[PDB]
Amino acid sequence: SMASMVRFTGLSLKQTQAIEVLKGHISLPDVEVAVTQSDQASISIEGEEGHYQLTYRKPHQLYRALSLLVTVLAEADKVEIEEQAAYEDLAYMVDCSRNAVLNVASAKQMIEILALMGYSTFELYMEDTYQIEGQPYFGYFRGAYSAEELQEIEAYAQQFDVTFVPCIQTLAHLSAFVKWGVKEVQELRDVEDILLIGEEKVYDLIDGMFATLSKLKTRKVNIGMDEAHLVGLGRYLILNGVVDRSLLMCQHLERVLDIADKYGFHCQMWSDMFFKLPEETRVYLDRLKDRVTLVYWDYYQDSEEKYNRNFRNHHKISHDLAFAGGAWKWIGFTPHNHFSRLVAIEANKACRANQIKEVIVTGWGDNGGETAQFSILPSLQIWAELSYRNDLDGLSAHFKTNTGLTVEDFMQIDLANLLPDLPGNLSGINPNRYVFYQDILCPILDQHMTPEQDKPHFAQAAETLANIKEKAGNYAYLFETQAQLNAILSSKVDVGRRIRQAYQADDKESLQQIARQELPELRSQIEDFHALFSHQWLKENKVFGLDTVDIRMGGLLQRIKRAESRIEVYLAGQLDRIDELEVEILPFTDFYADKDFAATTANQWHTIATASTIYTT
Amino acid sequence: SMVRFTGLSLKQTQAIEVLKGHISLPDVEVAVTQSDQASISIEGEEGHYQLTYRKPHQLYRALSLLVTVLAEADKVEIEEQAAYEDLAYMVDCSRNAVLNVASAKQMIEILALMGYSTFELYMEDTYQIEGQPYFGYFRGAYSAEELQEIEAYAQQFDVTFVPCIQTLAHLSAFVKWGVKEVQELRDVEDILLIGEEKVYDLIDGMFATLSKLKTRKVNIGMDEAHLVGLGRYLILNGVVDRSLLMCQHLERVLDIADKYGFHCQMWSDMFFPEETRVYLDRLKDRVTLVYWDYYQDSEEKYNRNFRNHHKISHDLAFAGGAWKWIGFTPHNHFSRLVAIEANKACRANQIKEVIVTGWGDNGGETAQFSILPSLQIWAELSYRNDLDGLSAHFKTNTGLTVEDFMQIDLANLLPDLPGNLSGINPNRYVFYQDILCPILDQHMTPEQDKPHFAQAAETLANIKEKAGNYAYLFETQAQLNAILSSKVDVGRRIRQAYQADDKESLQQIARQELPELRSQIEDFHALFSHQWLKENKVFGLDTVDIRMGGLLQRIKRAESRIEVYLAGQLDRIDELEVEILPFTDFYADKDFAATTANQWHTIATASTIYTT
Ligand SMILES: CC(=O)N[C@H]1/C(=N/OC(=O)Nc2ccccc2)O[C@H](CO)[C@@H](O)[C@@H]1O
Ligand SMILES: CC(=O)N[C@H]1/C(=N/OC(=O)Nc2ccccc2)O[C@H](CO)[C@@H](O)[C@@H]1O
Ligand SMILES: [Mg+2]
Ligand SMILES: [Mg+2]
Repeated sequence: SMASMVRFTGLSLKQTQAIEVLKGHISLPDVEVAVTQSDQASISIEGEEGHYQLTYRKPHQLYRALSLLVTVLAEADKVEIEEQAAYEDLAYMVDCSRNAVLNVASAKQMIEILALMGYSTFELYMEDTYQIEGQPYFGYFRGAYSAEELQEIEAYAQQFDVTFVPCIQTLAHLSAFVKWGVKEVQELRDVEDILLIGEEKVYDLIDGMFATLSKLKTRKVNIGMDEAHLVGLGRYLILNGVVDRSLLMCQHLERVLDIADKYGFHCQMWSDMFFKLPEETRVYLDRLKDRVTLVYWDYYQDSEEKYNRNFRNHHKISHDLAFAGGAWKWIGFTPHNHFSRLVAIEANKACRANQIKEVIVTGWGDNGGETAQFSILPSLQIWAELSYRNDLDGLSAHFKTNTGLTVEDFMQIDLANLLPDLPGNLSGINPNRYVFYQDILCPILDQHMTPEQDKPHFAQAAETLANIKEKAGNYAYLFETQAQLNAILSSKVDVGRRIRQAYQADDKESLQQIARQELPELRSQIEDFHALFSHQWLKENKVFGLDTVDIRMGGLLQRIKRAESRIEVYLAGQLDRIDELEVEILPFTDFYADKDFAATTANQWHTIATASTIYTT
Repeated sequence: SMVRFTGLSLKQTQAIEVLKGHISLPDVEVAVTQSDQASISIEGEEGHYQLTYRKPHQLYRALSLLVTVLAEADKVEIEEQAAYEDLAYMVDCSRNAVLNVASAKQMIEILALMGYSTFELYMEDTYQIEGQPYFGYFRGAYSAEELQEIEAYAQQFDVTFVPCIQTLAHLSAFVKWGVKEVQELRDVEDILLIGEEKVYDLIDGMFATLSKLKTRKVNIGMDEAHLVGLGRYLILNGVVDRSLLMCQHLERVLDIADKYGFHCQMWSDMFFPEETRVYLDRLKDRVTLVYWDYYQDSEEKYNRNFRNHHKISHDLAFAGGAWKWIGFTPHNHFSRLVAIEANKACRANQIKEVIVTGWGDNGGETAQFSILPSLQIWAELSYRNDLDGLSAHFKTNTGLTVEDFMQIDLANLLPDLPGNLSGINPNRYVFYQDILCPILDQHMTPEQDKPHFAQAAETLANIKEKAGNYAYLFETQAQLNAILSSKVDVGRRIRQAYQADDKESLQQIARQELPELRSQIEDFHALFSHQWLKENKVFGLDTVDIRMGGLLQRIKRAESRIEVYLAGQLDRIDELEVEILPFTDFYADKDFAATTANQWHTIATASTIYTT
């Protein structure tokens, strides 16, 4: 609240205003800074004794430069900074399709942080969550962005010289749209989440998609096309018979590119359909690859060489390549910044070795968008540092300048996933989620729990996170949510197992303590978690989509009530056996069976919560 | 009773003692014998009667008839000639609701009284297979000992047992389990991988379990599975002819069945190039085909399909429907309408076996005993070719008139529906619809609907009081109709008060109406749970707890959003600014607003909930 007495020369009014916004995040000292554009480096800062010369190559690089300047002057008077960014473009892609649609205010906040970190580009992943005129079911009750909302977000990014790229889908992954049982929708379908290739009303829809996006200033779009096994194999196969499936994809892509051409767009797409690179089809693939940027996506590999093989294979067919890495926030309620760091380190090496020009960091939200949108800030800074510096020596300090938290403290956000016997190089291991949604009477994940280890882990995490929350400022909400989650998981990780132990030993006093004390308290804790979670959601996202979490959490609460009622019936002598408890628990999955830890990966709510049917007919 | 019989076996005498729990045999003397002269005949006067049956089970329908007639007359002249060699009821035990052993016995007793020869259970993954621990896991799958006990109890009444299973698709609850010993068995979706020996090893285990029974008749399934050959099959083997593929699979399954001595029935779909016609003609002669149809409102429409089937084969059975798969509330009325026309067509085509199906689509939420009227209707149509005796025999067997029992249907019986369109199910979608985002609101007609539901709740509460051991069925429905009377338009009422800035009315909804709604749904959940645990194993009720908990939490959200708005902490309730579109156009050109919506997950939310 003490106003900065910083003094700049060389700025545009655009830049002075941007800086005034960013004073809300960083603290500029009373120094004098001469600013100019120069080709010499991405960023350069020289000087001493309160007088500095700052240059940037691209305008948006001014903002990372200010973060670097703030940071270095806390340690020293004299500055000698020169960064050469490895990537011409560095982007962050938020998932707005998995129920969580980032609200406009939060998009602006994200854009400010991206600018401070060094990102050139902001992207939103929208399957059905943007409005198309004359398609009233596309996005219905999903909080689809209006054209105007998209223009406002894009315009706000432009205030920081950050570009906007919408990421859409032009063939498959349109499940929330295609479910609507009206002729105007069903006539567009092939099978599952896949649109019907060759159908003119499908190309009319796709023309409408580009109509909406042409209202923006950007002329860069990611059109999707990521793997779909059943393309050609549904209503298409009925209407048309067996076709060469790569030829079918080429036909469809050509139509999409012609539409995009009409509205002035250049298209990026996932590289999947070109992995095959029948001669005529080879030639057709080869011709279409020259009109797109291919995106090689990979969130998983633990060594540079594994990426290098794929880069080398991709470069045998196209130089117009981007790499998509991952900020892991798609595995329930809790991110995995730690894993993301591990793979970014190796991915960056390979990107550099292959002279890759563009990196997109993806922020997927699989299966309900339950992880906080701002949970992955450390992963974002990690990629910015690797691009601009090729090392992580400045990560913590820069991150603290930008956020108020050390990177180490922020990364404790991951804790509900960080069970102690896991090796750090395995992905998707997500007890945050499956421990939370598992049933009480029928704990189908119970073989994956290790209470001697897990209970104190979750209990200590709750305390750690509570301490970090006190010093997190405007990010405290993230840690408050996580602290309550960990508190819950500490008892819930084995309540199902302890019920079964008591029941088998005929320990009726313990059964009674569980049904009358522990379980009602667990409910009360989950209710408090629902409230913290809801606060988090509504801060970050539109209201739409929160409904699914209400349904899931309501159902869990009702199942805890059933455990209580079933145990009471039995304690009353009204039942000879509690049948649920006579079923022996098998492994939920063998995916990590080979390994010397019990945890696993389980990331579909509907199979975590019940072995019964719930969506099938 | 003190009724006195001559000519009975000890097996018969024991059976009749059990059935005295359901019917009141008056003090009269009855000579019994088997005779080929009629399915049932009963003659006599003034306290002495002669009863004959053709097939041993028909003794028990005969006794129901005798009880009924003697109530309005001394002298009896009955002769029935049943149209069907076999008349079966197939209970769905795969949709989460597994009929418990005690209820299977009660059902068997009723079916015996009605005149059914056969009892069937539809079991996708809900029987135990040695060495296949995930098949049925946490589903309440029947042990071989349970299935033996059920079959053995039916045999006491000379009722036969026919397992209905799946040997290719519709195994979704099994194939979900992410372990190698299950995923190696899959093609795609709910479909097993044809050609894979480990799949034939499973199928053998299926028949190994079922061979523990006395019966050697089985329905092996094979009802349409659109994507067979198109998943891992296509990836492993490329494009193959898909009908020839079905042939290779069907032969393996029949050879397996032969190993164990079974004669197979199957749904007829796969029968609607020369190497393929040859293959089909040879398999078709090995199996009985079942033409299933639950929908047509005229004899002609059935006859057209019977003529089509008769082009392929004459070893044909018909499967009709007792409508209990459309949520919480059955549709005995529609079932009656279609059974009249289907029975005309069956007779007109010399069809010998009729199977009445009791499916429980999308969670098994309709009571197992909700469709007794549909069952009696088909029995009456086989044995008499009319419904003159329906009500009085139904009252003898259950203690209720058929008209009183058929009030169970009321939450579906909106007044402007024609009688002849199926699947119209407001009982379910009015219940599970959201409050803030009422996506089915265009289908609601509150001027008509509110008083319909409100009146139904009163009618059902009166029937409950005279329903004896079936009272639970009517109590459940009374509570449901009570809820629906207010919930049918609560979402629309919120939107009207919001548009009008009627804050008094929003505050009343939030603080009195919605919490009372929650209370009533809690009460319905308790009645439902009593009903469920009476009829079914406990497994599968969890899905209902999840669905109902979720609805209650969403009602709490309606309350909290309105309270935040009322406190000035919000400028707009965004949910309420969305305009409601029709949910589906399936019935749009018609003269009613109701529709069909029978998937919980799309009733309750427009958001994603099972997809990644
Ligand atoms: C391009 C992309 O990432 N597509 C999907 C996507 N696809 O990922 C995989 O299919 N990963 C994978 C598949 C097989 C084996 C190992 C990893 O991953 C994201 C995170 O789960 C999903 O949100 C995206 O929808
Ligand atoms: C043999 C059978 O009845 N198969 C399914 C079944 N199939 O029915 C239809 O597919 N009906 C239908 C399909 C297309 C058009 C009109 C009716 O109906 C039952 C009740 O809904 C389901 O429970 C069964 O799993
Ligand atoms: Mg209970
Ligand atoms: Mg006969």
